[PDB]
Amino acid sequence: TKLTIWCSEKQVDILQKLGEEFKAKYGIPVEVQYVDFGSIKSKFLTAAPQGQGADIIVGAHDWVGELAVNGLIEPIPNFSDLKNFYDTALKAFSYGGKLYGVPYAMEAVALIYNKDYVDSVPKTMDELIEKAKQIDEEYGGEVRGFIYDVANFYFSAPFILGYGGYVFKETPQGLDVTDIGLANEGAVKGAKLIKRMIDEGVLTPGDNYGTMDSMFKEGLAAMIINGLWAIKSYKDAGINYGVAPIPELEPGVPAKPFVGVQGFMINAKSPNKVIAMEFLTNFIARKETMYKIYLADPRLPARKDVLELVKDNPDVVAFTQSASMGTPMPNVPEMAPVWSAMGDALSIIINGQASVEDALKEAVEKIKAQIEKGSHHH
Ligand SMILES: OC[C@H]1O[C@H](O[C@H]2[C@H](O)[C@@H](O)[C@@H](O[C@H]3[C@H](O)[C@@H](O)[C@@H](O[C@H]4[C@H](O)[C@@H](O)[C@@H](O)O[C@@H]4CO)O[C@@H]3CO)O[C@@H]2CO)[C@H](O)[C@@H](O)[C@@H]1O
Repeated sequence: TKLTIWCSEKQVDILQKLGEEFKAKYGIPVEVQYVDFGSIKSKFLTAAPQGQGADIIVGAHDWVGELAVNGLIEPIPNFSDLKNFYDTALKAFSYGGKLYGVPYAMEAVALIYNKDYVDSVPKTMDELIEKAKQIDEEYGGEVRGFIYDVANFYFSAPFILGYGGYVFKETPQGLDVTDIGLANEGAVKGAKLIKRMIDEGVLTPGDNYGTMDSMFKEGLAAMIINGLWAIKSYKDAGINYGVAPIPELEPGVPAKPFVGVQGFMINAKSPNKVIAMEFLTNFIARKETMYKIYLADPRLPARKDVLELVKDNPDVVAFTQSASMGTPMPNVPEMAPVWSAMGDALSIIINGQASVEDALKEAVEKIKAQIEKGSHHH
């Protein structure tokens, strides 16, 4: 009789502290295990059917459909505190008419900049590119003017979607997963802006999340694209940072980031589901508990009465502005192959191995082929 939780490095300390509180009040020990974020879903897909998955996992709402149709996460029954959560957060964790998690936070990326190098936020992507090149020259390559995880579709989406790409078409009958918008004229235009930044040398093909995040924390990157999950580490590193929406792609044409929702899901195969349900609906979901989570992991709260406490914080203001321009990630099982296909296309594009139009058409054909083959069933 023990509850086990898998989560990323950002939640481990606070969830272990809250787990000791739950042990004091209910008598049940809680063990929190770090698992790298990019492996949680894959490890759970192989472990849970074997009886070796955690009771509770913490992660992003795009996973919900794939996990639900494979029978691996438990629906959450209605409970009266749900009226206090934002509908956008509850819809993101809903699939097939059922709620499949308790959300704790919403998030989007934004432009994060180091005020020691950036005095005026660029208003357009053209101005950002010019400012990055000036920094690159001024400090002789010791400081990067602009860097981000370029070949990760999650981080490059604001440019693709902003110009009119889309993942699946919205219809009155739901998402049409045969109508994929990732190689339309808008997607091409957004992918060409990415290529232009490579060609002009402000990004490189080797740029990745770890080097971005490390360089910013060391004071050697002026401008990055990242989310609220990183800001505490940058405050703790003593960086004098600011946050703004991603600059418009052209005048009057905004970037359009994904919106994500982070949340708690229960393993349907757990022998401890009954206690896991109490933990989530009668302890984690409470206003006081959700505010403690915010203090340790300061993303946008999913409960309105907690957001109300922190709504004046300038980081909350800026990231709310970014998220307001965004679109929630789809959560249908068919999202699963999209990330790999688009990551491969972006790698090809930035390495000059194919034209933008060709690389995106190949990506869409590969996604269609995976959907047709039922790759999302395990
Ligand atoms: O096939 C490639 C990979 O595809 C899938 O990964 C997706 C995720 O499912 C998406 O949710 C998204 O991931 C974002 C994530 O939403 C966002 O929060 C952020 O993640 C933070 C994390 O919240 C934080 O706690 C800490 O751990 O830092 C993470 C950032 O390093 O950024 C993620 C993007 O990197 O997009 C990815 C695709 O990149 C699939 O689940 C994977 O298993 C698969 O490998």
